[PDB]
This record gives sequence, structure tokens and C-alpha cells, in this order.
Amino acid sequence: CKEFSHLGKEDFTSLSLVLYSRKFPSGTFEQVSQLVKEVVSLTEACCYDTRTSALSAKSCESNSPFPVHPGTAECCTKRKLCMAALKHQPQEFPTYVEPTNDEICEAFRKDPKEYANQFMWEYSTNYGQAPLSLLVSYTKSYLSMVGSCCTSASPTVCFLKERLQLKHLSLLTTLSNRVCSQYAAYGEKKSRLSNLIKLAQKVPTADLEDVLPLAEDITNILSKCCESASEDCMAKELPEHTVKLCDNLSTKNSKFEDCCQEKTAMDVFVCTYFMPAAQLPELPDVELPTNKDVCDPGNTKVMDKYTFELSRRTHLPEVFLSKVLEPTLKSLGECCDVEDSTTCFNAKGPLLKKELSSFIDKGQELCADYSENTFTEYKKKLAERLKAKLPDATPTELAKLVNKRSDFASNCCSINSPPLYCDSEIDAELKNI
Ligand SMILES: CCCCCCCC/C=C\CCCCCCCC(=O)O
Repeated sequence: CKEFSHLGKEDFTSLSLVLYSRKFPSGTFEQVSQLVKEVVSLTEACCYDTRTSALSAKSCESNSPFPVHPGTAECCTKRKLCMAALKHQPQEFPTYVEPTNDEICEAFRKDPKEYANQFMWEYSTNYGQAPLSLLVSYTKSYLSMVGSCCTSASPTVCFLKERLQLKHLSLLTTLSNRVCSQYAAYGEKKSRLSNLIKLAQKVPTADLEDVLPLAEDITNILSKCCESASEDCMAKELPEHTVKLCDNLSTKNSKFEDCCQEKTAMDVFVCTYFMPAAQLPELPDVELPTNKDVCDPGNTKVMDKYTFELSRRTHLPEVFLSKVLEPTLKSLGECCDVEDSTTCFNAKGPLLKKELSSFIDKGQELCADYSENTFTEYKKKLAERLKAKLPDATPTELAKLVNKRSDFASNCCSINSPPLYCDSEIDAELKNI
């Protein structure tokens, strides 16, 4: 109620559209607009579960106006406020594409309101994991640009200049959506390890000491800035993070040196982000940390050292590594709070080693040749491998397997593969062939 008054009607409604578009990434323009239509109608005539209930209720109605969370129609079976318990899944495959200047201005003069609403909805559903404060700030600035540029002396020049002034906020928002989505999908502890893994893969040359502080720092920034309703801090924190990146890795790797030479902190960050897993020196094998030092609740130095060492020695994608480390380390951890840890470790050790080895072997089998070749060249070697394992396979059957397996590998064998999507795709591929 307090916000509705201080913000007004139209503005409070704008905030809501962005707010609810983030919540229902899969929702349609119509549905989200409809839900917001009545959420305001509520606040207004209540500034009260008389309307709050009418909302949750009219939400289950088969073929309902409102957008639906996965599990809504399910747990609706009725309390009945299970809906608030349901967590929303991010959109990992953004499809937002900015129209041409003409497309923008024609749409804008014809219907200024719906053009801005369609934009706030589509931009927010696509990059809904970026901080609310940032989305609101970018979409308001963007609409202001559209507003002034389409009626300027020369829209073309206006747009060229104004988009340049907005590039920073623009890249910051999509970048923030990407890293915060990964953060929300994994949770703080796994995100931290995930980032430690990726840095290890990008610079196996470095020592644990060069990358750990960085995994720590990015993690601190995300837990602090990924969620803010009015004052964004991603812009305040990320630049100094690139300074740490360069201080520690600028001289440890040629490619990092080049990244660190770019014009802005944003460019340095993006550049390091897109950097793929480099060729690994292939050092000696590393045994699981089956020792009392992993029991330190105060530190994770041991778990971090193992994670780091495993990453710079095992040619496997981070989505795979992060996936198996969690259960593995948790299993080890079960030998901590017992009367005799040594006996527990000596028993669990041989078992975890085989399970890990099996997972790793299968994962490297699923991603074989992807990283070292161009997609096309990958597709070619992949077929040869399949041909050798399936001599009686018709060319059609081989084509289908090549298609399926190359689809999986393009989605889940890259350093920046989608966590949520791959988690389930990996489960399936593991019990394959
Ligand atoms: C989702 C990643 C799974 C990776 C498997 C590596 C081992 C993890 C350790 C313990 C969890 C158990 C899962 C394996 C099934 C066998 C059951 C058993 O532990 O006896």
C-alpha cells in the first residue's frame, strides 16, 4: 500500500509488470498483463484477503487468464497457498532480439503504451534473473531513449549516440542476468565451487592461491548484488573484480593478458567469461580428500584445494564436475561427525573413487572431441566413433545418433553450459549406450 501511493498508479503498474514478468518467465504477454491488471485493482481497493483469495482462486480455473507456475494446477488441490512455496525456474535460453529503429518507432507512435509494456514484459521474462533495480533502471532508460530519439531531428543519429551511452547499463543487465541465474540455480556454495572450477579450467597454469580469492570475490559480489529492488551494486562491484582478475592472472596467461588490455572493466569481464577451458597440462591424478581436514566447518581450504586440483587435471565440463562434486564431497563429509573418522574414511574411500571414476569416464565419453575440434570437425570424428561401435548400424541410425549426441554436446560440453538444462540432460545421457 505504501508503494502504490508514493509511486502513483501508472508507475506502480509499470513496476509490477516488470516484477511479475520476472516471476513468470514462461508467461505470455496477455497473461502477465492480465495478472498485473488485477494485482493493482487489488492494491487500489485495499489502500484484505477478500481479493487476495479471489486471485489465488481464479488462478487454478482450467484455462485461466493468469500465467501458471509449474505445479500450480497440481498442488492447487485444496491453506492452498502452496503456490507461494513453489520456486520459479529461470529462462536459460533467452530469445530477445532488438527490432530495427524503424520497427521501434512505427510501433511506438502507433501505440506508445503497449509498445513499452510489450518491451518491459519481453525484456524482463528473458533477463528476469538480473536485479530488479537494474531491470527497472535499464527499461526506463531504454524507453526514454526510444521516446526522445523517435521524435528527434534525426532518429538514426539520435539512436546511434544514445545506444552508445546506454551500452554500459545494457551489457551490465544481460551479464547480471547470466551470472545471477547460474548463482540462483546452484545456490551460494555450489556457485562458489563452480566459479573456482571454471577459473581453474581457464588457467591451469595458476596456483590455487591465484584463483581462489577470485572465486571468493565473485561469489561475494553475487550474494550481495544479485537481489536489490532499488539500488544496484553490480555496477559498483564488478569493475574492481576485474582488477583482481588481472592482478592475479594477467601474467599467468597470454589470453588473459589480452582480456586485461580491453577498454572497459565490462569488456574485461565478458572477455574472461567467454574464455573456454584451455588445454590441460595433464598432471598426476588426485585422490579424494578422505581426511579429517575436510571436516573443518570454519574453512573449505581442503575441499577447495581438491576441487581446484581435480579441475586442472580432469578434462570434463564444469556442469559435469559441479554435478558430481556435490554428492561426492557430501558423502565424504558423512565421515566427519562419527566416533571414528579414520575407519569411516578407509571404508568410504574405495567406493567413492569408483563411482567418481565411472561418472567421469562416461562424461568424457559423452563430450569426446567436442572441445578440441570445430563443431563440424567434431561432428565428423563423432560419426567415426559411432561407426566403430555400431558396425551393423544403417546410415540413418548413425545420422540420428550423431544429431542427438551433437545436440547434447553443444548444450552441455562448453565451459558455460546451462546448469538447470544440463542437470537433467546429463542424468539421461549417463544411462545411455
Ligand atoms: C548426480 C551425480 C551422481 C554422481 C555419482 C557419484 C557418487 C556420489 C555418491 C553418493 C550418492 C549415491 C549415488 C550413486 C548410487 C549408488 C547408491 C550407493 O551410494 O550405494
